[PDB]
Amino acid sequence: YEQDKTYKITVLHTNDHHGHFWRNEYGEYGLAAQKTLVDGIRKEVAAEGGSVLLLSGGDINTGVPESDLQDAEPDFRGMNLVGYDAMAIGNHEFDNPLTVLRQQEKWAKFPLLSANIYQKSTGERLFKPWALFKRQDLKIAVIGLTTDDTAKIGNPEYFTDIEFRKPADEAKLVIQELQQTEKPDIIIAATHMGHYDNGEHGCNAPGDVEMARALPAGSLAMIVGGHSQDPVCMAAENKKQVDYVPGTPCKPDQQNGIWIVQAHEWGKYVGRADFEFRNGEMKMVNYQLIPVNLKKKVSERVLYTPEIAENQQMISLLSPFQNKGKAQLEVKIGETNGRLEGDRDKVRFVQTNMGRLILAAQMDRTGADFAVMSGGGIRDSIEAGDISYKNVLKVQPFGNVVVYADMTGKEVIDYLTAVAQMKPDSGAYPQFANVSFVAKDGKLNDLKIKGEPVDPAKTYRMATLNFNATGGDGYPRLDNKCGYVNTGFIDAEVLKAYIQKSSPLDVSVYEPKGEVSWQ
Ligand code: NI
Repeated sequence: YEQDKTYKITVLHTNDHHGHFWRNEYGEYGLAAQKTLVDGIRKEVAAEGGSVLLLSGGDINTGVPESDLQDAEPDFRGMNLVGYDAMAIGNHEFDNPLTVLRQQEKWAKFPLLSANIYQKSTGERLFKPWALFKRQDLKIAVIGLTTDDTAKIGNPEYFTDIEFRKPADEAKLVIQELQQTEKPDIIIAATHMGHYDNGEHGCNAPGDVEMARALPAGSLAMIVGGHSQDPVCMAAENKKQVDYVPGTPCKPDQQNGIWIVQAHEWGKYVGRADFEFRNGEMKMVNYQLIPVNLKKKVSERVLYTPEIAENQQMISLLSPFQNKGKAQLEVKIGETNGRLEGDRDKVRFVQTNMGRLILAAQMDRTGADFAVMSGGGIRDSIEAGDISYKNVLKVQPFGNVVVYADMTGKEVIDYLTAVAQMKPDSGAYPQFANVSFVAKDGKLNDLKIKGEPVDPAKTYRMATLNFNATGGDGYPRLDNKCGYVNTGFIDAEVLKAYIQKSSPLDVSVYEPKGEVSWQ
């Protein structure tokens, strides 16, 4: 690269887009606003003779019905118009068969990268490990890495002849081969692994911090991350800000001479790392997270930072997808031969069939042995007859995320005991599935899971919602348990997909028969 010259690289990034091609109902984010933002940063940087690179940390799939229903086609096409250069493959890129992921690679005009995803039968990579970019006469390599938790999480589906090797180990190999064969001026890793304070990954697969620490110092300029779904803005050494506020300064993490960034989720921000490159080394000049029309409830909603207009061309591209998405919510996904009871004065007093249907859906998605939610979370009934996604969204309107915890029998006893204290005639009244007992005097008698007494030596998987897992309605906190996993699947999508594949539903199968009682 021509010697003793300082060059200017700006790296933009997003991650964990999760189907948010369209603005939300308050005019926040969406790719049309993202397009305007990125186009302006491009024009600015090009007027200063610098270079731009736009990377995604992945998880483009899964999270919004109008996207999910169309296999994220709008999202990938919109990304083409924004002009992404590359993305790392996320675990949610495996929510669909490989057919669909291969199809997303066709739609995408940028490479979907992952070095550590291998075909079992051949020992060969399924995807490109990296991509090379020429910015001016700089040679820049972007490697992709995917969390090796991908196939371990929930009830895994589409991993036929595939495996996920340790990304940290793959990174070593891949960096070494690149330096040897290409001598990139800059290597960046787009990853889908997660940021954990001080590398405290708990029972999750090690993520970016740990990888950064294990690599030779400064051997990557930066890691552009995702999966954990945080704004990586450090309040203190090895401690991210809690409740990071849009439009305030964001200090990215630096670990063993490698900058680690993450732009939260859903296109909420476009992150901007301005670097200067001289003599093979990279210096970070500035870092920020630019909100994409984020708003705070103050009752109305107000911008944090200047309004970014929606690119007209992105609106014309995406609208037909939006509109086709909405229409498809009206279509029959299934049928039931009986009324599923979701009325407030039932679901907050007794176990109902809708409770069991939802919880069945959540167990099925997670591989759980049992499940709980609060009655205040079932928000409508579905009448006998045909069922649409629009019906499911009335029943599950708050967009809670399905999660699970692996717990000892003893932790099961204590959790259920505590939950059993919640009283009828409140939203905190619990719906259970695969649980039986008679509560007497704050104590559970004959406690069983799936017909069997709870063995404190065994591990049980429980499904519920993030809302309850984080202490909603005074439920015991699970989000700090080693073994807690937020799956990222939305309650309503999980209920709809279960209804669709299970239909026609025979509701009798969801009828409680006195498994739980209080005296
Ligand atoms: Ni992920």
